[PDB]
Amino acid sequence: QEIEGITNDTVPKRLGPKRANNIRKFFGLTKEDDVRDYVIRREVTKGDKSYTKAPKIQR
RNA sequence: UAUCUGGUUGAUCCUGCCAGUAGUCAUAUGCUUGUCUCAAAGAUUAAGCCAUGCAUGUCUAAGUAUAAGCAAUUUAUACAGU
Ligand SMILES: [Mg+2]
Ligand SMILES: [Mg+2]
Ligand SMILES: [Mg+2]
Ligand SMILES: [Mg+2]
Ligand SMILES: [Mg+2]
Ligand SMILES: [Mg+2]
Repeated sequence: QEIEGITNDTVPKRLGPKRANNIRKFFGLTKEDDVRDYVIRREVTKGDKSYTKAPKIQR
């Protein structure tokens, strides 16, 4: 028996990987593939203006 | 910038203290008090107690920002502005 929303509904991860190695771990890409391509960008709205926030991929 | 006088007796000269005397960046306290300038101030009694508040935090082009923070527009879909 699934309890209301604890097992039924899911809350996603707040953050994505910050380190390049960590990023690689998240997908499984190997050295050649590079970063940039698979970064979790957040898109925030003030009210009318919609803008973007992206992680600084250290290392 | 080294100063003495009153008090022992009927008077005397002393020895002596006592009293005055002058000061204190030494306290208190009493009246009093308009003015500038400079300003000590719970040491002394109990290093006794303590309500409340404050008395140490710090960021630069240059350690760490996906603030679901602000910004917002004529460097971005890697970051690059506070
Ligand atoms: Mg770096
Ligand atoms: Mg005699
Ligand atoms: Mg006489
Ligand atoms: Mg005297
Ligand atoms: Mg005047
Ligand atoms: Mg005391």
